[PDB]
Amino acid sequence: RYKPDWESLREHTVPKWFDKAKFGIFIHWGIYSVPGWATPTGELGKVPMDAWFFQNPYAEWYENSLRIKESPTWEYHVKTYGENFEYEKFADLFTAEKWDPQEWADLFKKAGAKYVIPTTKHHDGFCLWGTKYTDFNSVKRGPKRDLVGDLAKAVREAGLRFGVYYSGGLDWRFTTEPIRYPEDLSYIRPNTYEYADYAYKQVMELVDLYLPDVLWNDMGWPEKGKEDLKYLFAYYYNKHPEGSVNDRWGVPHWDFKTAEYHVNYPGDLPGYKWEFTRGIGLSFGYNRNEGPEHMLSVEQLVYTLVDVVSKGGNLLLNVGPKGDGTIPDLQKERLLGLGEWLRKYGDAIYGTSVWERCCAKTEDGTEIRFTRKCNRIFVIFLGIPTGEKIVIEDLNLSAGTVRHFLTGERLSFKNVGKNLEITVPKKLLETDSITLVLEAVE
Amino acid sequence: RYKPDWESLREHTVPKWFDKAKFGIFIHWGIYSVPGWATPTGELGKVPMDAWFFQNPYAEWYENSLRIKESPTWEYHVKTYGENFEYEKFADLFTAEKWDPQEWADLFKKAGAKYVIPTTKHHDGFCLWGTKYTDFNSVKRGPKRDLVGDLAKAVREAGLRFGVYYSGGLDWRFTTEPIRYPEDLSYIRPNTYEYADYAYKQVMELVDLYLPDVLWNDMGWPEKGKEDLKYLFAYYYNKHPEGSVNDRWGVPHWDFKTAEYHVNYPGDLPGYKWEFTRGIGLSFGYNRNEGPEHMLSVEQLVYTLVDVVSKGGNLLLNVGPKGDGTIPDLQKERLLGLGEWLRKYGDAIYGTSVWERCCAKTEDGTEIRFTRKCNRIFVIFLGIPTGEKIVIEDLNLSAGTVRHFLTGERLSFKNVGKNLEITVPKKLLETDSITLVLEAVE
Amino acid sequence: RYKPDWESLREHTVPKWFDKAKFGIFIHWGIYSVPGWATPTGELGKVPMDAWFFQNPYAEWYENSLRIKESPTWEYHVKTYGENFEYEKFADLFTAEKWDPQEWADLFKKAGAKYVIPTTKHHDGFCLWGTKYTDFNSVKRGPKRDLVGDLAKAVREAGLRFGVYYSGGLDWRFTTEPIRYPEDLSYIRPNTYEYADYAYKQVMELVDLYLPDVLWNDMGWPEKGKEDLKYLFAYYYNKHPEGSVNDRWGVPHWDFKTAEYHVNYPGDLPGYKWEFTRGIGLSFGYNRNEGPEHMLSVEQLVYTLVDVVSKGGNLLLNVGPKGDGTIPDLQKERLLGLGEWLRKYGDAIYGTSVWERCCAKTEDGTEIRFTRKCNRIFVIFLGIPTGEKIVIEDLNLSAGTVRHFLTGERLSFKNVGKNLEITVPKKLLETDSITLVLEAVE
Amino acid sequence: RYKPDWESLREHTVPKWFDKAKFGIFIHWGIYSVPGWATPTGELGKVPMDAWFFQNPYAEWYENSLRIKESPTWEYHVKTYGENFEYEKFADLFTAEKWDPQEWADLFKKAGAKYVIPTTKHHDGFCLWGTKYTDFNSVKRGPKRDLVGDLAKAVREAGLRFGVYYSGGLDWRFTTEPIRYPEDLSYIRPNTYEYADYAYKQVMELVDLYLPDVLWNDMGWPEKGKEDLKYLFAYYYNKHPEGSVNDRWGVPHWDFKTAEYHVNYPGDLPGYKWEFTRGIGLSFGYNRNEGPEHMLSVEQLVYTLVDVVSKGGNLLLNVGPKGDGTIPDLQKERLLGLGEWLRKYGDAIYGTSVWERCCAKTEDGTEIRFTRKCNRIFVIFLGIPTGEKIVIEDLNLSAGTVRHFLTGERLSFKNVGKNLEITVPKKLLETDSITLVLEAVE
Ligand SMILES: CC(=O)NC[C@H]1N[C@@H](C)[C@@H](O)[C@@H](O)[C@@H]1O
Ligand SMILES: CC(=O)NC[C@H]1N[C@@H](C)[C@@H](O)[C@@H](O)[C@@H]1O
Ligand SMILES: CC(=O)NC[C@H]1N[C@@H](C)[C@@H](O)[C@@H](O)[C@@H]1O
Ligand SMILES: CC(=O)NC[C@H]1N[C@@H](C)[C@@H](O)[C@@H](O)[C@@H]1O
Repeated sequence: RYKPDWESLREHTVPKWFDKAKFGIFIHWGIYSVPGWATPTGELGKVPMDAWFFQNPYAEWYENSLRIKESPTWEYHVKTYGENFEYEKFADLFTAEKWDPQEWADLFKKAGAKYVIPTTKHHDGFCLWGTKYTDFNSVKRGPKRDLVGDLAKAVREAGLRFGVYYSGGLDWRFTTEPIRYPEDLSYIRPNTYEYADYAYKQVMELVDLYLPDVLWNDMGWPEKGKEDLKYLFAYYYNKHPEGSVNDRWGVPHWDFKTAEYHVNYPGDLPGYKWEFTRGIGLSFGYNRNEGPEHMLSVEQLVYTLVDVVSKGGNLLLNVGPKGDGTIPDLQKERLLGLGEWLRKYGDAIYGTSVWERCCAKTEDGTEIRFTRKCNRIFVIFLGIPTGEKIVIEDLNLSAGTVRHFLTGERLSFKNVGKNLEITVPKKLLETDSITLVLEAVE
Repeated sequence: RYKPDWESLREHTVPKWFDKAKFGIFIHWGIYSVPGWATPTGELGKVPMDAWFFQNPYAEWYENSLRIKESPTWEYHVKTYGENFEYEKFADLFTAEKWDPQEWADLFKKAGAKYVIPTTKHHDGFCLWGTKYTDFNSVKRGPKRDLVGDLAKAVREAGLRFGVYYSGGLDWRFTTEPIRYPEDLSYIRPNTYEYADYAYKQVMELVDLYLPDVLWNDMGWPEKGKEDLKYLFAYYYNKHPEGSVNDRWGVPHWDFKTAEYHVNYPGDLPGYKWEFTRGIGLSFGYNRNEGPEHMLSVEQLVYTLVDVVSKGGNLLLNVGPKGDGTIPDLQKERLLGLGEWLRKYGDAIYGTSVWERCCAKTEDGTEIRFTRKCNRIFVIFLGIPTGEKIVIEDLNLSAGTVRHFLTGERLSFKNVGKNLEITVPKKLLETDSITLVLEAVE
Repeated sequence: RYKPDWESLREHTVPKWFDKAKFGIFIHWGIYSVPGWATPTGELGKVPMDAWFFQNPYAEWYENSLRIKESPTWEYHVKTYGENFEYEKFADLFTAEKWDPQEWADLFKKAGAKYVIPTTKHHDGFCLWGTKYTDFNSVKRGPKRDLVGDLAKAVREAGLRFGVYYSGGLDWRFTTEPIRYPEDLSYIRPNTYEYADYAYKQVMELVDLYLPDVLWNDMGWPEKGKEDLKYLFAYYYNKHPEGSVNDRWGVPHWDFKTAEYHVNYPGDLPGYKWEFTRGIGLSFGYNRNEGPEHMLSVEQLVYTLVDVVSKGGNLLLNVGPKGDGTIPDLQKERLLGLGEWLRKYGDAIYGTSVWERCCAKTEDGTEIRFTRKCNRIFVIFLGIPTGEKIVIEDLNLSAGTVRHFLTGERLSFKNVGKNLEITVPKKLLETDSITLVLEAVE
Repeated sequence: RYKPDWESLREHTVPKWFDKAKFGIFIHWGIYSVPGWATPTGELGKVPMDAWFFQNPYAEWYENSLRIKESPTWEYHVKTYGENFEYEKFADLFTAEKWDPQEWADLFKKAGAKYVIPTTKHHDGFCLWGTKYTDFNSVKRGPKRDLVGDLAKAVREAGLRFGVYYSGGLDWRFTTEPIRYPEDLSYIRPNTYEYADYAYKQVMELVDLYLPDVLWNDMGWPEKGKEDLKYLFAYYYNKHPEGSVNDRWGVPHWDFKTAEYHVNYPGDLPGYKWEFTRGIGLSFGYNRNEGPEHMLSVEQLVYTLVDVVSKGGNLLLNVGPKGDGTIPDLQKERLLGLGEWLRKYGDAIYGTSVWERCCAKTEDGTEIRFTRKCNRIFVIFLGIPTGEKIVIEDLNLSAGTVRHFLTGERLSFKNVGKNLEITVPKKLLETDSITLVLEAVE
């Protein structure tokens, strides 16, 4: 038994399955999916924060944007729906008419994901399960259905892990003024004891109804309720020792840390487990305004995954479904490309560990990443080099044998001074898909 | 006026009437009284705590037991009521069809009790008064009646003090998981600010409606509400200076401490006022599974009372009535035996004080207890010795006169070394009921 | 054992010996006894606090008054000792050349006192024992003798209980500014962590070196050190269960409360143990400026002790010795006359308890006080009535036998309406000393 | 950098080197080594705590036992050294005249230890380095040498990791009363702000002077100083990321947990890093009263290390040197036999990981332990089976090749039901030392 106290909770570390899975699908789906609109400004971390909330690229932030009169969202909303059309009205238009949880789960498995995490309640406070603490939920309005539970049954039947996302730090059903600048976040929150109970009661409810594999909180936890987390974490781990929690609660305990777009992204091995998340585009919620120019290409997806895993992280790729429950083609296609790549190269990803260094580069500038499986070291090039002569800067090996990963063909190499030289027969080079991958054995 | 602060509340000590009363009746009555069932495993303090909650002898813990699938209670419940029969359904079958508060009060007075304390809300959260904070109460469900108030009017008319018991530390209407081990108690509680208000509002309600003589809390008080107790105690004492509170709140203040079965039972004079409680059997709530083999015999009751009073305590004997409001015969009979004994010997009990030592024994092993009334010392044998020659080990007296209590007959004695010898004419010995009692005067 | 927490410390209550002792001697002696000077302005509680610190009648406040320039003390010091004579210089004049502790203990025993409490350190911070935590003490300076130790031995030898007074709240060795108004006390204090450790250590030292029967703190305890008291009190009681503690610490626990001159004086029975304290004159420290007109007369002292005792308290009468270790004649005379009355009527004071009411008055206004001893009720007249017929207003008796206390002579009485009438033969009235004492027996 | 807050410090986890090291030497050496005496009553966890401090088998508790008069230690001290010989006087006898640190480091390296942790200050408060915060240290008294420093250099020279033990929780230089029951520990502690600064400063000093690989605190950290730990740990890790900290601080952070004799010993895999600690006999300090009957045999030591290691821990074996700086022969002999077994089987211990289960047993009860190295699984018998046919209960294998570890000889096996059967030729069995070791490869 874990006791409700931080020294005791410390005993729980990130479970094996989370560390070994290296890819998960995040799903931001909610009534905001109906208007599905946002100005695709840029990535978090590179857009100046004095403009960010005013031209918010995160479509799930639609209601906050709508509350800022004279903001692209406002003008858009009025022109499209009218002024006499409140944001909550979207809960009624959120009908998930074409939703099929099993087709969703099939897709995530084909994409190579090993876990899934849907938003059970986002900042707008709309709940996707039949909670007994609010009527603003999917059983009573719109879909007339328990979205979280139905998706959980499907995910689990497809053999994948199931976690839940909850916006504990923000709930627009409890505030009126929108966030215009980062500083507003320090005082524009529910703030009441009522809200702290509520968040607690709702996460306890999700633990009792679905016993999620991951508790993914966002935006910190209500100051008044932080001490509650000792009990909730103890309660959770005693029912599910293989469960886990992220680092956005703002308390002493967490099993893995998180980075979002440019924010808190590590340039090298961090020394603790973490997970990277971002959308396929610039939004988490569906944005009908995004074109492929705003999205990662399958190749960049592969590169992102590789960089992440070589640094000890997991990638939590987000998909943003439509109000009718379908996944936009641009996203579905990218997911499949990635799934294809993972089918060929997955053995140098899943179940791997970090090596001594995560990164390297060739004399010509192609970047490289490493992953380990005992005595096996995988060398992953972010691209496929043209010349059969490959020079890796600042690297030597006491291996003795280096194979071309996909064919298994023994290759010739030698440490030439501070570098390492390997010859890769263009026949092999041409067999690789987005990344040249070699396996070295020490 | 007492101010709402511990240094000030300290000014209030256990009132005279509580110290002088030495016997009270506890009443655990609730919807759990309907199924009235528990495996009579043994006494608290002697049953291993890794099995205790799984074969709980406390029938009022029926709902907790029911929540542990595959527990005797579960198997029993399913076989008798069925799976589709929730615990709350018992509030509707709790009809107190044959209840007569005055007959209850008559009985407690005949038994020699000077105060009474019914459970107003037990761990299952069902309330026995028409509280305005919950519908799960006896006015709205089952008895369709204010049980607490009606019993209070009857007790008070019979001339006895009236207190109330409240389960502040536990409320199963606010949790889902049952207690399986002692450690669970540290995190499986309401935990919310809502619950802390609720407990406060409900005890304030009982103070305003019935101004009880004793506030008997159980299982500690919600951490979030501890500071509230400064105000509630001040409020209470300023309306009733002769009121009192027990020690199960977990705050700096209390008027008297408590011991339950083997738990915290003193082996000698403690040095502060306390009260002992236990059932006539092994349960507090009615257990149709208990036979006389599980209950104290009138003689053991008398002994328990005597040991307790000689150590400065009060005995709070519990009776567990049936769903129809009647008191099982096995319990009624024991109560009357005790009442009979108190009629003869009461003057060496009520209004007494502890002496220099509480205990002694005869050369043959019969145990003895002392009580005082100024210059009068009562000597109470836990049994009636056969020989007319009685030898008390490790005791001397500078009295000069020793009388046989019931007849008042001057007896012959002398301090023989480290012992004391008294001759008790078998005519007298044979006049005593369960205890030989002598009175010495210094 | 007692634990270091308020809930557990609550268990300790005022010891029997303190309760039964009814009189103790307070001794304020220190380097302030050398100048031994103050403006005897009036009693505490009757002098407006806007003038108090400027015309302070407490001679032990000399250093504080000295720091307020243009203060009678200031003018007096400069003409007597000079501007360049620092207060601290008095430790070198404090020689106690004529001190004889056994003579003191003897006088206190003859005076009827059952315990003694000397100032071990007063507000000026000079310590009367060889503490290891400051050189400003009596073993290193002045007397070069452990006054506390020598006195503790002598009091004990005389068979008297010994306690210690400590100034936890003020220590002028840690401040520079004087106290000019009550408000100043809110911020002119040591304030440091260092001082809170210092006071804890010094009291621990007194407990270790002398295991006092009473820990009598004054002026509150440093806020930073308040939590330490749980630890200090548990330590103390664990070494000396029959030890006791007063109420001037500013924390939840205490064994008895205190009243000083008019400050906090009960008009009636309080409901808890307390003690009244005052000088024989208007100061605690020796004041050469006080004459008989500033002191209580033997008669007023007896009256005082009776009033207090009848209200459930102990009288802690103060003596203020000279710098040489002698006790001024005026003080001695009053102690001896009080001891003489206590030799006659001790039995109606020592070991008594409060009755139903503390007070009454005769038809022509002679005040009456009551005390108890089981069934014996003492009736103390604050003075001796001249007529033989005596009418006590608002008092009835259900005794049957009223005696004259000194002779035992049975007297004639009858309840006449809401009063009680009694005949006391002048030959008896003529035998009493300052109080007519009757003894009723119900 | 790590920040001074628990959320950030969580990032630091037990370093790789500690995890891989599997054995370390603890050294309890101090002025208590001079009397070097204790009643070897039994193992911690098996001696009732009502007698423990009165018959303490931990010789380094000598000062505490000495303060309990009429204690075997007390009687022994008075007949040997005399009533007037204060404990502190041992610092003058503590001369370490025959000490040779390189000889110690050498013995620890031969014994198979990969790290060393000496007592820098034990409960008696005497410091084995020239601290600037107390004169009661080894540079000023006794040896007049920096023992910690000299030992740190020697251990490092021998290629071993060096950590420090510090008694944060107890320091008998700040108390006067002994510990007689566990409960006493709740209040007999330094308690001051001064001591909390002292302990922080002393540990900061150890970090500054020696940058230890392990900070091993004992007995909790002063409550007043707990917040300081955030600052101290951030400081430490920022200077030495590969440094580590144990779990005896009473705060949220720690890198590895600890078990002592029976206290906190896991019956199975724990799920976190931990370390078992014990003396070779029943004491940590040298005890002249212990003979071979109180010590572990080489065989039991090997068994111990294997059990621990298979459960994921490190064994921290204690040595207790004499006052002269020599290590008793009995101790030395056991260290050398253990080093001899480690020279043979080191490869199945060092740098291993836990397997699926830690344990198993043969059909006739020989206990079995498992450890791992990638695909290689070590099978360690706690003893050498006499027959050649060996039956492991409840174990199946999916390897295909099991070898004899010392020879490499491939052996014959088959899964027979819920068991595994194997033939080990006696010529092989005859080559093993205390343990039969098999190596399976799946
Ligand atoms: C860095 C941060 O606090 N982000 C909050 C952000 N998290 C994303 C995964 C989305 O759910 C956004 O809606 C949310 O504001
Ligand atoms: C020792 C303790 O905390 N007991 C709680 C216990 N008190 C009894 C008098 C009954 O009311 C039980 O139902 C309750 O759990
Ligand atoms: C009411 C109060 O706080 N009095 C403090 C007062 N106590 C007396 C016994 C003397 O020691 C004075 O010097 C002290 O200031
Ligand atoms: C379980 C515990 O708190 N043990 C304290 C104990 N630790 C040992 C390694 C020795 O240093 C003992 O002296 C110390 O009291």
